[PDB]
Amino acid sequence: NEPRAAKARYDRSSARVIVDLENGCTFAFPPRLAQGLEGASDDQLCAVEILGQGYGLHWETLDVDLSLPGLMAGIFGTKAWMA
Amino acid sequence: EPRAAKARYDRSSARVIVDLENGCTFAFPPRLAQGLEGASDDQLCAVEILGQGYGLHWETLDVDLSLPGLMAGIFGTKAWMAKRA
Repeated sequence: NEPRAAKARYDRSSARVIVDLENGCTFAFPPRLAQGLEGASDDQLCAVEILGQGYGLHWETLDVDLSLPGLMAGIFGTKAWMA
Repeated sequence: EPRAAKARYDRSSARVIVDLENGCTFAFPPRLAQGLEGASDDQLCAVEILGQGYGLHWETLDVDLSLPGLMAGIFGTKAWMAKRA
């Protein structure tokens, strides 16, 4: 019953992480709104992978894991962080 | 919460692109939504934002969709989804 990431990439042109959902929808976010991705280089941002069934966005080397539902709910970090 | 700042139909990709007020972007193919299955490109362009900004509205067609619902993967009433055998 949930949207699930089929593909994920970092678009350098638009400076966005574009997630293609499995139901035909798309979600994009500027990575420097997300806790963990601050000061990540373009090269580092490209490493994005899909994990969970398809509910998590993962960066192995950076050791960052973002909740796709959280991101789409508007949650990009901890209360403390979102300030 | 996320809220629609701008909404438009992109004929090229046949999607409704929604610019969220928090900086993100959500795109959904509107013909998968209840009440828009048969609308024309022309008709789809009439999209408007209503509610503080949680609803997409089409005046003439008299269709109202929920942004959070659409982002949750909900495109219509369960009764409607079921009427697709």
